[PDB]
Amino acid sequence: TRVEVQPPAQWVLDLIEASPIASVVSDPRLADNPLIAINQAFTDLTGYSEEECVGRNCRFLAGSGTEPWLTDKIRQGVREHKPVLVEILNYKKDGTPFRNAVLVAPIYDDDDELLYFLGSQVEVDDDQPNMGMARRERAAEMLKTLSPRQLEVTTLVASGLRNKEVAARLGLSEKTVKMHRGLVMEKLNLKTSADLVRIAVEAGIA
Ligand SMILES: Cc1cc2nc3c(=O)[nH]c(=O)nc-3n(C[C@H](O)[C@H](O)[C@H](O)COP(=O)(O)O)c2cc1C
Ligand SMILES: [Cl-]
Ligand SMILES: [Cl-]
Ligand SMILES: [Mg+2]
Ligand SMILES: [Mg+2]
Ligand SMILES: [Mg+2]
Repeated sequence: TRVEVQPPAQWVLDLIEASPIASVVSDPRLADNPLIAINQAFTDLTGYSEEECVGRNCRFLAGSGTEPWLTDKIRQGVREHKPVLVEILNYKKDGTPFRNAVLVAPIYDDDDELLYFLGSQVEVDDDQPNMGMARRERAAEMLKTLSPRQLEVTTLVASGLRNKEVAARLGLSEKTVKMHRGLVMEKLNLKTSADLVRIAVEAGIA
C-alpha cells in the first residue's frame, strides 16, 4: 500500500537535498509514518525513484534476513523521540542485499512546532564491513575540534531537541542557537542538519 503525500515544504528539502548521504524524511501523522521526501543519494543507493518511495514506510527496504532486534531499536527511538543508529540487512529494488547503517532521528519543522523523522542510510560493503567503526573514529575526531558551546549545542540538537528547547536549556535565544549551529556546519563541512545529527550519533555524543 501507499498514501498520496503533499509536496514537501522548503525546510524538508533543506534537511536532505544537499547531503552526500542517502537521506529521507517521514511524517508520523500520516498512515504508517511514511516517507514524504528522499534525496538523489537515496535513489542512487537503493534504485527506487522518489515516486516509488514517497507515501510508503521505509521498511520496504527490509527482506528475509533483516534483524528484528535492530529494527525494534528504531521502533523504540520513534516512540521515545530519540535518535538510533543500527546496521541492518536491507534490499535494493533489484533484490541486491546490502548492510545499511541507518540513522533515524526526530526533527522539527521550520516553526519548531510539529515532529518529523529524518533518516540517513550508508551502505557498509561486504568487502569492508567495519566501515561503521571508521566513520565513528572520524566523527569523534571532528567533534573534538569544536569549542565547548558548539559541542553543547551539537549534543542537544542531535539528542532530538528543537532550537527553542536548546535555547531554554542553555539560557540563549533561538537566534543565538541557530548561529552556533551554522558555525558547526561551516567548520565541519556539513551540508545539512541530517549530516550534523549523523556525526553526533556515530561518535556516541547522542
Ligand atoms: C525516517 C526513517 C527512515 C528509515 N529508514 C529505514 C531504512 O533505510 N531501512 C529500513 O529497513 N528501515 C528504515 N526505517 C524503519 C522503518 O520505517 C521502521 O521504523 C522500523 O523497521 C521499525 O518499525 P516496524 O517494527 O513496524 O518495522 C526508517 C524509519 C524512518 C522513520
Ligand atoms: Cl515507523
Ligand atoms: Cl543569547
Ligand atoms: Mg530530487
Ligand atoms: Mg517487523
Ligand atoms: Mg509552520
